[PDB]
Amino acid sequence: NFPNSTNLPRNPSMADYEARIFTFGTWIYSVNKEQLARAGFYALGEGDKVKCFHCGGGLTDWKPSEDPWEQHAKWYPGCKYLLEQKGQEYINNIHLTHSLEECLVR
Ligand SMILES: C[C@H]([NH3+])C(=O)Nc1cccc(N)n1
Ligand SMILES: [Zn+2]
Repeated sequence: NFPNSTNLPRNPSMADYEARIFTFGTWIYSVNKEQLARAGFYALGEGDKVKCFHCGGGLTDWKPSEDPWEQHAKWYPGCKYLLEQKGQEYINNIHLTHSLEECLVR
């Protein structure tokens, strides 16, 4: 499934922060649910799997140190919600950062 790069959300029923929050229920996982919901994510109810309401990009297997906005930018860099909320520049920073990580341990 291709990532949505238009300015229109793939899932408008999940456009509201409050709607996204409800999807998690009791959350046992390593990354905080309010932080996930703030970065556009809602829970699928499949382990720690979340999906962005806008781009539809899915993410599983979250580690405790990992930041929702950073992962959002890393895997779904065409997301227009990400662009609106964080700005190109934050986005490029993240990309430069992860590319330089994926070079200094090699
Ligand atoms: C959040 C985790 N570190 C991660 O990168 N997860 C990921 C990446 C790409 C696809 C899917 N499903 N999950
Ligand atoms: Zn997105």
